[PDB]
Amino acid sequence: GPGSDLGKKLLEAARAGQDDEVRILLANGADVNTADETGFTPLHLAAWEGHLGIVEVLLKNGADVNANDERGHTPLHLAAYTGHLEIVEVLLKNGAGVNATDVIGTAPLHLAAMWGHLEIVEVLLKNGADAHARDKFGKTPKDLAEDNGNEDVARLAELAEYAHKASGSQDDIQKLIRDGALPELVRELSSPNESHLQMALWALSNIASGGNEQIQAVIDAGALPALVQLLSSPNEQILKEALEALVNIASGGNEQIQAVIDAGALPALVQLLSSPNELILIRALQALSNIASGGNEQKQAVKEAGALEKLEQLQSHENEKIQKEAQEALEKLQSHGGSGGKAKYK
Repeated sequence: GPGSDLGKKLLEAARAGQDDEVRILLANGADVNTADETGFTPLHLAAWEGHLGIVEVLLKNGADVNANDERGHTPLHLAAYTGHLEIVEVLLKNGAGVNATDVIGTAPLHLAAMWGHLEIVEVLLKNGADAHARDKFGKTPKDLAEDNGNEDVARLAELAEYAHKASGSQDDIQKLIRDGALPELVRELSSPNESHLQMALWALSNIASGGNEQIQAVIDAGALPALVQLLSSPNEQILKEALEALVNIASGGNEQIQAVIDAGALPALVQLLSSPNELILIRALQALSNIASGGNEQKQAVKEAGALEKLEQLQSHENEKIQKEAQEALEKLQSHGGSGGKAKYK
Protein backbone atom coordinates (compact mmCIF):
# COMPACT_ATOMS: atom_id res chain seq x y z
CA GLY A 1 0.00 0.00 0.00
CA PRO A 2 2.63 2.54 1.03
CA GLY A 3 5.37 3.47 -1.37
CA SER A 4 5.30 4.33 -5.05
CA ASP A 5 5.34 2.11 -8.10
CA LEU A 6 8.33 4.09 -9.38
CA GLY A 7 10.24 3.03 -6.27
CA LYS A 8 9.03 -0.55 -6.65
CA LYS A 9 10.29 -0.65 -10.23
CA LEU A 10 13.72 0.59 -9.13
CA LEU A 11 13.94 -2.12 -6.47
CA GLU A 12 13.00 -4.75 -9.05
CA ALA A 13 15.46 -3.47 -11.67
CA ALA A 14 18.26 -3.47 -9.09
CA ARG A 15 17.39 -7.01 -7.98
CA ALA A 16 17.13 -8.29 -11.55
CA GLY A 17 20.41 -6.74 -12.71
CA GLN A 18 18.75 -4.52 -15.34
CA ASP A 19 21.46 -1.87 -15.63
CA ASP A 20 19.83 0.35 -18.26
CA GLU A 21 16.46 0.21 -16.50
CA VAL A 22 18.09 1.36 -13.25
CA ARG A 23 19.64 4.27 -15.14
CA ILE A 24 16.33 5.21 -16.78
CA LEU A 25 14.37 5.02 -13.53
CA LEU A 26 16.92 7.17 -11.68
CA ALA A 27 16.89 9.70 -14.54
CA ASN A 28 13.11 9.86 -14.02
CA GLY A 29 13.46 10.75 -10.35
CA ALA A 30 13.20 7.34 -8.71
CA ASP A 31 14.44 7.68 -5.13
CA VAL A 32 17.85 6.00 -4.98
CA ASN A 33 17.15 5.26 -1.29
CA THR A 34 13.69 3.76 -1.81
CA ALA A 35 13.04 1.29 0.99
CA ASP A 36 10.26 -1.29 1.17
CA GLU A 37 8.48 -2.04 4.45
CA THR A 38 11.53 -4.08 5.53
CA GLY A 39 14.07 -1.31 4.97
CA PHE A 40 15.61 -3.12 2.00
CA THR A 41 17.06 -0.66 -0.52
CA PRO A 42 18.18 -1.03 -4.16
CA LEU A 43 21.77 -1.16 -2.87
CA HIS A 44 20.94 -4.06 -0.54
CA LEU A 45 19.40 -5.97 -3.45
CA ALA A 46 22.26 -5.31 -5.86
CA ALA A 47 24.82 -6.35 -3.23
CA TRP A 48 22.95 -9.58 -2.42
CA GLU A 49 22.54 -10.50 -6.08
CA GLY A 50 26.09 -9.53 -7.05
CA HIS A 51 25.33 -6.76 -9.56
CA LEU A 52 28.53 -4.71 -9.41
CA GLY A 53 27.64 -2.20 -12.12
CA ILE A 54 24.34 -1.41 -10.42
CA VAL A 55 26.06 -1.03 -7.03
CA GLU A 56 28.36 1.54 -8.64
CA VAL A 57 25.53 3.42 -10.37
CA LEU A 58 23.43 3.57 -7.22
CA LEU A 59 26.35 4.94 -5.20
CA LYS A 60 27.11 7.51 -7.91
CA ASN A 61 23.47 8.65 -7.64
CA GLY A 62 23.68 9.11 -3.87
CA ALA A 63 22.62 5.76 -2.42
CA ASP A 64 23.10 5.52 1.35
CA VAL A 65 26.04 3.11 1.61
CA ASN A 66 25.22 2.46 5.29
CA ALA A 67 21.46 1.93 5.02
CA ASN A 68 20.15 -0.54 7.60
CA ASP A 69 17.26 -2.91 6.97
CA GLU A 70 14.82 -4.04 9.66
CA ARG A 71 17.29 -6.61 11.03
CA GLY A 72 20.24 -4.19 11.03
CA HIS A 73 22.02 -5.47 7.93
CA THR A 74 23.84 -3.05 5.65
CA PRO A 75 24.79 -3.68 2.03
CA LEU A 76 28.28 -4.58 3.25
CA HIS A 77 26.85 -7.35 5.43
CA LEU A 78 25.10 -8.79 2.39
CA ALA A 79 28.07 -8.56 0.02
CA ALA A 80 30.33 -10.16 2.65
CA TYR A 81 27.87 -13.02 3.20
CA THR A 82 27.31 -13.71 -0.51
CA GLY A 83 31.01 -13.49 -1.34
CA HIS A 84 31.11 -10.54 -3.76
CA LEU A 85 34.64 -9.22 -3.35
CA GLU A 86 34.63 -6.29 -5.76
CA ILE A 87 31.29 -5.13 -4.37
CA VAL A 88 32.79 -5.28 -0.86
CA GLU A 89 35.71 -3.17 -2.09
CA VAL A 90 33.44 -0.65 -3.83
CA LEU A 91 31.22 -0.34 -0.77
CA LEU A 92 34.22 0.28 1.50
CA LYS A 93 35.69 2.81 -0.93
CA ASN A 94 32.35 4.69 -0.75
CA GLY A 95 32.33 4.85 3.04
CA ALA A 96 30.70 1.62 4.18
CA GLY A 97 31.04 1.04 7.91
CA VAL A 98 33.36 -1.93 8.33
CA ASN A 99 32.26 -2.50 11.96
CA ALA A 100 28.50 -2.14 11.49
CA THR A 101 26.60 -4.67 13.60
CA ASP A 102 23.11 -6.05 13.11
CA VAL A 103 20.49 -6.60 15.80
CA ILE A 104 22.35 -9.56 17.33
CA GLY A 105 25.83 -8.05 17.06
CA THR A 106 26.93 -9.71 13.80
CA ALA A 107 29.45 -7.73 11.74
CA PRO A 108 30.38 -8.24 8.08
CA LEU A 109 33.55 -10.04 9.16
CA HIS A 110 31.45 -12.65 11.00
CA LEU A 111 29.59 -13.50 7.79
CA ALA A 112 32.62 -13.54 5.50
CA ALA A 113 34.51 -15.70 7.98
CA MET A 114 31.66 -18.14 8.57
CA TRP A 115 31.23 -18.74 4.82
CA GLY A 116 34.92 -18.94 4.00
CA HIS A 117 35.34 -15.83 1.83
CA LEU A 118 39.02 -15.46 2.58
CA GLU A 119 39.91 -12.52 0.35
CA ILE A 120 36.90 -10.63 1.72
CA VAL A 121 38.13 -11.38 5.25
CA GLU A 122 41.53 -9.96 4.29
CA VAL A 123 39.96 -6.82 2.80
CA LEU A 124 37.72 -6.28 5.82
CA LEU A 125 40.67 -6.62 8.18
CA LYS A 126 42.75 -4.25 6.04
CA ASN A 127 39.93 -1.69 6.32
CA GLY A 128 39.82 -1.86 10.12
CA ALA A 129 37.40 -4.68 10.93
CA ASP A 130 37.52 -5.70 14.60
CA ALA A 131 38.99 -9.20 14.41
CA HIS A 132 37.68 -10.12 17.88
CA ALA A 133 34.17 -8.68 17.57
CA ARG A 134 31.69 -10.74 19.60
CA ASP A 135 28.03 -11.06 18.72
CA LYS A 136 25.40 -11.10 21.46
CA PHE A 137 26.17 -14.80 22.11
CA GLY A 138 29.92 -14.28 22.40
CA LYS A 139 30.88 -15.69 18.99
CA THR A 140 33.84 -14.17 17.16
CA PRO A 141 34.67 -14.44 13.45
CA LYS A 142 37.26 -17.09 14.31
CA ASP A 143 34.64 -19.07 16.24
CA LEU A 144 32.26 -19.07 13.28
CA ALA A 145 35.02 -19.95 10.81
CA GLU A 146 36.04 -22.88 13.02
CA ASP A 147 32.43 -24.02 13.39
CA ASN A 148 32.09 -24.04 9.57
CA GLY A 149 35.42 -25.79 8.97
CA ASN A 150 37.18 -22.80 7.38
CA GLU A 151 40.59 -23.33 8.94
CA ASP A 152 42.40 -20.92 6.58
CA VAL A 153 40.08 -18.11 7.69
CA ALA A 154 40.32 -19.22 11.32
CA ARG A 155 44.12 -19.07 11.25
CA LEU A 156 44.16 -15.58 9.74
CA ALA A 157 41.61 -14.40 12.30
CA GLU A 158 43.72 -15.90 15.10
CA LEU A 159 46.82 -14.09 13.82
CA ALA A 160 44.81 -10.87 13.52
CA GLU A 161 43.69 -11.30 17.13
CA TYR A 162 47.34 -11.73 18.16
CA ALA A 163 48.35 -8.63 16.20
CA HIS A 164 45.64 -6.58 17.92
CA LYS A 165 46.77 -7.68 21.38
CA ALA A 166 50.41 -7.05 20.46
CA SER A 167 49.54 -3.40 19.70
CA GLY A 168 47.89 -3.07 23.11
CA SER A 169 49.03 -2.60 26.69
CA GLN A 170 51.97 -4.12 28.54
CA ASP A 171 49.53 -6.47 30.29
CA ASP A 172 48.14 -7.46 26.88
CA ILE A 173 51.62 -8.31 25.60
CA GLN A 174 52.55 -10.19 28.78
CA LYS A 175 49.38 -12.29 28.48
CA LEU A 176 50.17 -13.02 24.83
CA ILE A 177 53.60 -14.34 25.82
CA ARG A 178 52.24 -16.26 28.82
CA ASP A 179 49.62 -17.99 26.66
CA GLY A 180 52.25 -19.22 24.19
CA ALA A 181 51.48 -17.08 21.14
CA LEU A 182 55.15 -16.48 20.26
CA PRO A 183 55.91 -19.99 18.89
CA GLU A 184 52.81 -19.77 16.69
CA LEU A 185 53.82 -16.33 15.41
CA VAL A 186 57.36 -17.50 14.68
CA ARG A 187 56.08 -20.60 12.87
CA GLU A 188 54.02 -18.33 10.62
CA LEU A 189 57.17 -16.47 9.53
CA SER A 190 57.63 -19.43 7.15
CA SER A 191 54.08 -19.32 5.80
CA PRO A 192 53.63 -19.16 2.01
CA ASN A 193 50.60 -16.93 2.69
CA GLU A 194 51.65 -13.28 2.63
CA SER A 195 48.67 -12.32 4.79
CA HIS A 196 49.96 -14.62 7.54
CA LEU A 197 53.50 -13.27 7.25
CA GLN A 198 52.27 -9.68 7.52
CA MET A 199 50.16 -10.36 10.61
CA ALA A 200 52.93 -12.30 12.33
CA LEU A 201 55.54 -9.66 11.49
CA TRP A 202 53.34 -6.87 12.86
CA ALA A 203 52.71 -8.76 16.09
CA LEU A 204 56.33 -9.75 16.67
CA SER A 205 57.64 -6.29 15.80
CA ASN A 206 55.16 -4.65 18.18
CA ILE A 207 56.10 -7.06 20.99
CA ALA A 208 59.78 -6.29 20.37
CA SER A 209 59.01 -2.57 20.78
CA GLY A 210 58.09 -2.84 24.46
CA GLY A 211 61.32 -3.46 26.35
CA ASN A 212 64.38 -5.70 26.50
CA GLU A 213 62.57 -8.48 28.38
CA GLN A 214 59.99 -8.56 25.58
CA ILE A 215 62.78 -8.51 23.00
CA GLN A 216 64.32 -11.49 24.78
CA ALA A 217 61.06 -13.46 24.63
CA VAL A 218 60.95 -12.85 20.87
CA ILE A 219 64.58 -13.96 20.52
CA ASP A 220 64.02 -17.01 22.73
CA ALA A 221 61.08 -18.07 20.54
CA GLY A 222 63.47 -18.26 17.57
CA ALA A 223 62.30 -15.25 15.58
CA LEU A 224 65.71 -13.98 14.46
CA PRO A 225 66.71 -16.59 11.82
CA ALA A 226 63.29 -16.27 10.17
CA LEU A 227 63.27 -12.47 10.27
CA VAL A 228 66.71 -12.38 8.63
CA GLN A 229 65.75 -14.88 5.94
CA LEU A 230 62.65 -12.83 5.11
CA LEU A 231 65.01 -10.07 3.91
CA SER A 232 65.19 -11.92 0.56
CA SER A 233 61.44 -11.50 0.07
CA PRO A 234 60.39 -10.02 -3.29
CA ASN A 235 57.49 -8.22 -1.52
CA GLU A 236 58.47 -4.74 -0.36
CA GLN A 237 55.78 -4.68 2.34
CA ILE A 238 57.22 -7.85 3.88
CA LEU A 239 60.73 -6.36 3.73
CA LYS A 240 59.57 -3.21 5.49
CA GLU A 241 57.84 -5.16 8.27
CA ALA A 242 60.72 -7.58 8.81
CA LEU A 243 63.13 -4.65 8.97
CA GLU A 244 60.96 -2.83 11.52
CA ALA A 245 61.05 -5.92 13.75
CA LEU A 246 64.84 -6.16 13.41
CA VAL A 247 65.19 -2.44 14.19
CA ASN A 248 63.27 -3.03 17.41
CA ILE A 249 65.26 -6.11 18.43
CA ALA A 250 68.52 -4.25 17.74
CA SER A 251 67.37 -1.50 20.11
CA GLY A 252 68.05 -3.89 23.00
CA GLY A 253 71.16 -4.76 24.94
CA ASN A 254 74.50 -5.61 23.39
CA GLU A 255 73.91 -9.36 23.72
CA GLN A 256 70.58 -8.94 21.92
CA ILE A 257 72.34 -6.89 19.23
CA GLN A 258 74.90 -9.68 18.93
CA ALA A 259 72.08 -12.18 18.45
CA VAL A 260 70.94 -10.16 15.42
CA ILE A 261 74.47 -10.26 14.01
CA ASP A 262 74.80 -13.99 14.76
CA ALA A 263 71.55 -14.69 12.88
CA GLY A 264 73.15 -13.34 9.70
CA ALA A 265 71.51 -9.94 9.43
CA LEU A 266 74.51 -7.85 8.38
CA PRO A 267 74.99 -9.02 4.75
CA ALA A 268 71.30 -8.46 4.04
CA LEU A 269 71.11 -5.11 5.83
CA VAL A 270 74.15 -3.78 3.97
CA GLN A 271 72.73 -4.92 0.63
CA LEU A 272 69.36 -3.32 1.40
CA LEU A 273 71.12 0.06 1.57
CA SER A 274 71.02 -0.13 -2.25
CA SER A 275 67.22 -0.33 -2.44
CA PRO A 276 65.52 2.37 -4.54
CA ASN A 277 62.63 2.09 -2.06
CA GLU A 278 63.66 4.75 0.44
CA LEU A 279 61.39 3.38 3.19
CA ILE A 280 63.21 0.03 2.94
CA LEU A 281 66.58 1.76 2.71
CA ILE A 282 66.05 3.90 5.79
CA ARG A 283 64.83 0.94 7.87
CA ALA A 284 67.91 -1.11 6.97
CA LEU A 285 70.00 1.95 7.83
CA GLN A 286 68.22 2.34 11.17
CA ALA A 287 68.82 -1.33 11.97
CA LEU A 288 72.53 -0.90 11.25
CA SER A 289 72.60 2.31 13.30
CA ASN A 290 71.01 0.54 16.28
CA ILE A 291 73.58 -2.26 15.93
CA ALA A 292 76.35 0.37 15.85
CA SER A 293 75.01 1.67 19.18
CA GLY A 294 76.27 -1.53 20.82
CA GLY A 295 79.79 -2.25 21.97
CA ASN A 296 83.02 -2.34 20.01
CA GLU A 297 82.48 -5.99 19.02
CA GLN A 298 79.17 -4.98 17.44
CA LYS A 299 80.62 -1.85 15.85
CA GLN A 300 83.50 -3.88 14.40
CA ALA A 301 81.12 -6.45 12.92
CA VAL A 302 79.28 -3.64 11.10
CA LYS A 303 82.57 -2.35 9.72
CA GLU A 304 83.68 -5.83 8.63
CA ALA A 305 80.37 -6.20 6.74
CA GLY A 306 81.33 -3.29 4.48
CA ALA A 307 78.86 -0.75 5.85
CA LEU A 308 81.28 2.18 6.07
CA GLU A 309 81.70 2.60 2.31
CA LYS A 310 77.95 2.40 1.65
CA LEU A 311 77.16 4.84 4.46
CA GLU A 312 79.65 7.33 3.01
CA GLN A 313 77.95 7.00 -0.37
CA LEU A 314 74.59 7.77 1.25
CA GLN A 315 75.79 11.20 2.35
CA SER A 316 74.94 12.37 -1.21
CA HIS A 317 71.52 10.67 -1.33
CA GLU A 318 68.72 12.98 -2.45
CA ASN A 319 66.58 11.91 0.54
CA GLU A 320 67.65 14.18 3.40
CA LYS A 321 66.30 11.81 6.07
CA ILE A 322 68.59 9.08 4.72
CA GLN A 323 71.51 11.52 4.56
CA LYS A 324 71.08 12.41 8.23
CA GLU A 325 70.67 8.80 9.37
CA ALA A 326 73.78 7.84 7.40
CA GLN A 327 75.86 10.64 8.92
CA GLU A 328 74.73 9.69 12.43
CA ALA A 329 75.52 6.02 11.82
CA LEU A 330 78.99 6.94 10.57
CA GLU A 331 79.61 9.16 13.60
CA LYS A 332 78.48 6.33 15.89
CA LEU A 333 80.96 3.99 14.22
CA GLN A 334 83.90 6.39 13.95
CA SER A 335 83.80 9.53 16.13
CA HIS A 336 81.69 8.75 19.23
CA GLY A 337 78.77 10.77 17.88
CA GLY A 338 76.29 8.32 19.35
CA SER A 339 73.51 10.74 20.27
CA GLY A 340 71.70 9.41 17.18
CA GLY A 341 69.55 7.49 19.64
CA LYS A 342 67.87 4.11 19.20
CA ALA A 343 65.41 3.83 16.34
CA LYS A 344 62.16 2.11 17.30
CA TYR A 345 58.89 1.26 15.51
CA LYS A 346 56.04 1.44 18.02
